Amino acid sequence: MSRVTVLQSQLPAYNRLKTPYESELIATVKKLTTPGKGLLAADESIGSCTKRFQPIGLSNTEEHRRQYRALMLEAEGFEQYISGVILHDETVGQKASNGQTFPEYLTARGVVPGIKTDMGLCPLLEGAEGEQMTEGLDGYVKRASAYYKKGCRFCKWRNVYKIQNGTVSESAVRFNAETLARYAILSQMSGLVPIVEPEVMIDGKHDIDTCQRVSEHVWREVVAALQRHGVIWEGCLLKPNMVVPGAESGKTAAPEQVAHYTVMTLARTMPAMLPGVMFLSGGLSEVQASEYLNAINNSPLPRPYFLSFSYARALQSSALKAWGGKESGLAAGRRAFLHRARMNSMAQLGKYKRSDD
Amino acid sequence: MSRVTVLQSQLPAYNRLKTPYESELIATVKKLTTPGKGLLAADESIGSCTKRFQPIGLSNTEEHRRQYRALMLEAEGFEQYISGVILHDETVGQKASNGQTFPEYLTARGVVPGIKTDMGLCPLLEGAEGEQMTEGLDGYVKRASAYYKKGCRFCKWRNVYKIQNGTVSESAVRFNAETLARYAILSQMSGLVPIVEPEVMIDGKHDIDTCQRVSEHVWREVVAALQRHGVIWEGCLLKPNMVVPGAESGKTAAPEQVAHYTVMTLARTMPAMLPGVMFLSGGLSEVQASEYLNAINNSPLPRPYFLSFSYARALQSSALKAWGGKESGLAAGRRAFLHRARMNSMAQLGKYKRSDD
Amino acid sequence: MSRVTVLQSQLPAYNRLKTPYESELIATVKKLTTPGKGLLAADESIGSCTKRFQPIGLSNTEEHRRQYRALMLEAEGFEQYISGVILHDETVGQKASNGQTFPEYLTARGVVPGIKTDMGLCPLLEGAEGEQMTEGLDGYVKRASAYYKKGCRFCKWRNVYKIQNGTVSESAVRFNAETLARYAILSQMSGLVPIVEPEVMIDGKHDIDTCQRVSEHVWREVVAALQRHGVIWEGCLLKPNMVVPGAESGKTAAPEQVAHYTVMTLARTMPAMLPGVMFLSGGLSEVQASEYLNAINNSPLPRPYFLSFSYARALQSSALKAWGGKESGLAAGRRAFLHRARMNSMAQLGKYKRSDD
Amino acid sequence: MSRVTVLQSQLPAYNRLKTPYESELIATVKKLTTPGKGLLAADESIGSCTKRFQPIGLSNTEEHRRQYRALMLEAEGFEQYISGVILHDETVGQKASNGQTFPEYLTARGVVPGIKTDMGLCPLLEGAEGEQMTEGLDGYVKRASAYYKKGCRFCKWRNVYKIQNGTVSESAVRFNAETLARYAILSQMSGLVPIVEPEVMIDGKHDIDTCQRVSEHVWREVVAALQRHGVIWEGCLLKPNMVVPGAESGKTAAPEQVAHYTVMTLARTMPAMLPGVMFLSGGLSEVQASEYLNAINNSPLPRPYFLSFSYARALQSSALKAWGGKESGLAAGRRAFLHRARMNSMAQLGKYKRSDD
Repeated sequence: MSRVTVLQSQLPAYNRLKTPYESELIATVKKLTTPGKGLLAADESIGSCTKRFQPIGLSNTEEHRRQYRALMLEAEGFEQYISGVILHDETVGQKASNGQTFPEYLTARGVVPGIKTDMGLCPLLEGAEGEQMTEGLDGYVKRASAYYKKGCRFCKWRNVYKIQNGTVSESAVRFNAETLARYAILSQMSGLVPIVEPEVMIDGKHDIDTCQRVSEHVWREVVAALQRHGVIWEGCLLKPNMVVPGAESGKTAAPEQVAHYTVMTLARTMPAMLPGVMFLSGGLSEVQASEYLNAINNSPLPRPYFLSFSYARALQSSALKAWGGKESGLAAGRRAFLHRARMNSMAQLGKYKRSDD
Repeated sequence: MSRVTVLQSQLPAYNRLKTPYESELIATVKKLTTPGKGLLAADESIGSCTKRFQPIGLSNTEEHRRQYRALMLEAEGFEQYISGVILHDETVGQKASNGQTFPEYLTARGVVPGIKTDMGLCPLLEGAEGEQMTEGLDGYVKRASAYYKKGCRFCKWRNVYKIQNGTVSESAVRFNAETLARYAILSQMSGLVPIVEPEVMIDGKHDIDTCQRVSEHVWREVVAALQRHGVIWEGCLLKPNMVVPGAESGKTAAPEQVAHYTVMTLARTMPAMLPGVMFLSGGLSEVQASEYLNAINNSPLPRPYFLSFSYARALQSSALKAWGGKESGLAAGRRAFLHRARMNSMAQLGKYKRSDD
Repeated sequence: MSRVTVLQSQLPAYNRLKTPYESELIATVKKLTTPGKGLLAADESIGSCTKRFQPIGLSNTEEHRRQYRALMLEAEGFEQYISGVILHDETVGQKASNGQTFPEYLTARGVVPGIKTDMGLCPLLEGAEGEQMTEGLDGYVKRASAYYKKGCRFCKWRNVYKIQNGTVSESAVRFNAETLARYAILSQMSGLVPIVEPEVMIDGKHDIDTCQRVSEHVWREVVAALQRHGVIWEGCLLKPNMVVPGAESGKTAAPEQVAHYTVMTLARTMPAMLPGVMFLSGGLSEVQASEYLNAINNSPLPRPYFLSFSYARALQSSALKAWGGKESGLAAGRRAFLHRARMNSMAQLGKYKRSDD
Repeated sequence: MSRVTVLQSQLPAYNRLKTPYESELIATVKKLTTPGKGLLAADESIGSCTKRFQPIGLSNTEEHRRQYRALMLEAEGFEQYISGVILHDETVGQKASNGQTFPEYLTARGVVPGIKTDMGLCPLLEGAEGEQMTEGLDGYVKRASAYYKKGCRFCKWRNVYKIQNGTVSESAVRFNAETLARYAILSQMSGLVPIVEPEVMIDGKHDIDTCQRVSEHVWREVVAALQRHGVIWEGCLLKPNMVVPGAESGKTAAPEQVAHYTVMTLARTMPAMLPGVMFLSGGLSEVQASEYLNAINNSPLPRPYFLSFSYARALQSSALKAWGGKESGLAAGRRAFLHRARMNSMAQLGKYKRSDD
């Protein structure tokens, strides 16, 4: 019958995000998916450093926090293995030894500066007890734009899912998926490549199968929400958990099993265009983190995306102990740091050898 | 096959919100749905008062803002027609002439104190140009809880939808519905009866039919999201636009047409349990606002919910002019205010007579 | 940016079903919602009559099936209490004693002829064991159009939901909702008022609360799918189960409890425009059926729709026994039939008195 | 709070289809994804042969239909290039020259026998004029099981989408996606590998960009529905249209552009586990079909799935003309058939040379 002239942008089929940063976002994703490189996640909260530093009797202060980060960021040669670093908000404004801001410093070393833009976990208040949402969308663009102006080119936002009794509430599944998808859009509009982090927590007694089933359900909805919001696929990354048995389940999965379940889960849910998957390491030992990624990278299952790491403790633990919080500890700390980074770089290439650890 | 023991709260069918404030929320809804009463919407932004006050040469200051509100809130006898007032955040902390906070003052007069808890409109960044989302969910509970502690018992949050070319994007429809539904839950968990405001804007050249079609589509999704979030139906209110021709469409609908289209649209979308519908008046003249509500209240269509008003300018315009911003103007301003309030009180009872205006 | 001219029918907001039968469907709904009247459900399968007739030693034959129906349909004066009858496909083509087809006969008596258009239950093959879908959408219009040509003006389609362990699968919830919603559209396009039957089965040991929770979840999705398909609300009816304790739960709910839970559940889910709710009686005794509907009709909860009955066994049981399958039994059978029909007619008016049974 | 024991099958995360045919379906997919092989689509309706045969003055009869098919199916050596054939229902029951049923015959030649199980296109009756749904789910399993018993191991079902004014209705997008997803499940439960065909039609004046945008939107929803129904990803295939300019748009896309847009669209929507994509050729010339697939197979974009053909006219046109419907024409017809099949086999390997045509 009747015809009406509308904006094409009002049509469901024409909803892909329109951002003038498109091409630079893709260029950043190419940098972030450089073979044999991965990301250093150095976005730990101020708060967390208190516990972190106790073992090394380092007081949790702003300057000592800068020194902890500089331990890794000014470790000469890390660039060979790290393509970008997810910075904490505080660190963005900190200076390296030469006076440059960390973002300036990294960039000049060819490393992309990134920033954790989420505002933390809060009770979901829907769903099951212990479920949590993530805050930070309010005023997002203003924040992201100032980060961009400071040299950041990518960001990270984490939502969690807690397996309890073998399942998670649909409330969580949907709502957290929606939060991730909106964050990805606002990031892209702000000139930041969004790394979308839907972490199914390792916590619990559940088995690998449960972890598999829950991850596939959770991630499929994250994808469904990202398609609903029209994300630029070519310009985003995923940082999921690997599929492993629960922390207290009593069992440890062999590398090949982990690879099998992980790669399978991803392929079942992620669109083939997804450029890269940078795994989180939570709850894994420094060495498993590397062994697991290596096996992932030897999997015969479909995996068109770059598979690599985005690790925190798995790159830092040994380093911090050797460093011990002292200037005199830099060298040793840095050797441990570089070692881990190399092991993971090999792991990304599927050439890791446990003999090297 | 296999059986597993779960939390009932992990089951889709058991998702209704669980809040210890349930009974008080229902009690507040009973107060808010008192026959022949409606709400005064006094939640105008600070900013807005600048333009508001220009005509009366009243400087936009904090004290003059308090005086503008006190013009209405301390008008003796308004309680006969107003069951609650939606306060602006600033006003919540302001004192009436007797030293009591406005919330204290209203309560003692038997009027429920309410608060606009949204954080304003922002570009949607999905969908069509000119579409907007609403911010404020971050830190919502902390804010709502402090309002509750100050005597507030209900809140208001407004999302808008802009008809362009006869339609609105699905992006808007879904996302704004989701925002409204989450806000309603958090409100309820915070002990505030949420008034859910999905305003299809009057702006444009569209006709009554288009307004009808868009409102029904928009509101149906708001309902769908509220069911998804498990709202306590018995404890919320709607504040929709009436279904009328567009502001610039060149046509004016008669009261009965407006009633027909409005009541029809609601009944088609709103669950019968919805306790009350407090209409917004945007773009209507003070007198149409009353005439339209009266006709609504004479409609032969189904309408189990209480149908009343939540007006701002439609209750205030005459008052402000008569008041003129001067102490000496109180009396006159208050008579105009009381008049409007009475006309709308009659309109809620379906006994309004234009002869009285 | 770019503008494009489209069919308005391609716009999400303009999706309400467009049928030239609109006005006649509404006229049929007005007939079907006549105060103090309800529907006789006489759509039992051929198969079922075998068991049905065993007690009365009546052989299950086509002619005896015609006689069973004629027992009720030619009972003079039933029209005072029955506004329409849901016929079985076979009966549509059967003749009353005067040579007229049943549809012709009913119409001339002012009773609307209806037809069960579903094709029966089948394993869902998704979801949990024992869940079932409903077939019959293929070739639907051709069938419905021939029924319309034969004098039918309304139809019935039943989907079931089986509570097991306190829940039903989302697979069932969605899929059956989709089936109901599509059937309603095709019916309307075919000039038949669709009665949408989402029966949460009485079967099991579950309690009234579980029945409540499951019904609300199931029905909310039926509504969500009907809105998605653009149904003409003004032109459809619901035939739900009442909310009662499970058949084997060991408990019997009092009439007022049943009314409370039932009316509440409906109001929470059904749009206020829904014209009528004609309850199914499955598993209730002839007398509870009447007592329950009466209480429903005295409920103080919101219920803008006409609340009445669509009963089968609850109108027939006594009748069939008195009839005993013999011509000589007509009189007695008809008195029992008329009695039940009157009791339910009173029940619709909320004036049923158990003293009368 | 409370715990309840349920069937794991009642949990959203445990919804993957459970079929005893799982392993054989995967084995069939391995056969169907043999390097350098593709499918011959010989599922043309009886009706269609009338027009098909006019040019060759062959009467449309059952026997001449058998002869048309036998032209290709008994062409010695086609097996080198064809891994399976999608048969028409009639052909399933036809015999090759040696007395074996076609399915028997193909199997013995190592070619998988398949069957088109959809029941045809019908007006959608929702959405925009000219939109169509696909029938055939009713009694699906009974039909599919008898096909399986006759030697079929895979099936095909086609739904279409018509670009009009640059878009398609959400009604179509959702409903057709739902139909495809349900068909895939029932197929799998019936021991048939389902080839899911969501054809965005070439028809119209739209450009390549529009085709891109619509295909991505349409296919993303097909994926979303398949995940909702729990399909066995490892056991299904896609048969989409390539992304090209509209038939009447006046423009012809070069092979590399087609490859770029096509592979991009798929990767953006299809899960990496999807085993294979067998393109439809509708509206392409025999030679473009081959050139386009070849370029597809040289694309540098991500494409973990096997990319090949499922062609009808693109494999048959030359053959039918040379055959001319005469026994004496077999030889020539078969050489043309074999030629095309070889060209496409090369195209699958990305080694097609136009010089060979």
